[PDB]
Amino acid sequence: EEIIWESLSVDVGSQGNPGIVEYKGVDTKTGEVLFEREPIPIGTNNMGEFLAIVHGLRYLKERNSRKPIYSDSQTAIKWVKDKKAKSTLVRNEETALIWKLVDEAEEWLNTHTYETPILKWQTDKWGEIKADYGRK
RNA sequence: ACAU
DNA sequence: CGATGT
Ligand SMILES: [K+]
Ligand SMILES: [K+]
Ligand SMILES: [K+]
Ligand SMILES: [Mg+2]
Ligand SMILES: [Mg+2]
Repeated sequence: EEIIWESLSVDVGSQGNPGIVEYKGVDTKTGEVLFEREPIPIGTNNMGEFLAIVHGLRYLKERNSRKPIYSDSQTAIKWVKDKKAKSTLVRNEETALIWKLVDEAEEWLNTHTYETPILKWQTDKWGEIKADYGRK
């Protein structure tokens, strides 16, 4: 199994979990940063990994790109497949923003179509995903 | 266990 | 060491 280098790699970064969440997408081949989300003051790792995939899908669809997306998140890959983000994060005023974005990502999934393959980045074999934040 |  | 998830 080899890396499909013609792909978009996404990843979350956090300060705390739950904590400040951000995410970015990069060209798997070159590392060029293609998008970066403004930090969200409270979310979970898995909410951010989910938002990152969905943003990638929208980014690639807007550009008429058939590239696959790599994610290292088993959880978020499944949530996108299911079109349902099964987060445990409490809903209150401080988590309102992340839940709004998660709700809206689900809604996008339920109103749009895509053929984009969503692939597991095999960290054990390949090292850190190219979108990783270098914080671990 | 596995993946973050 | 702790947290998020299947
Ligand atoms: K990191
Ligand atoms: K990882
Ligand atoms: K666990
Ligand atoms: Mg990740
Ligand atoms: Mg990472």
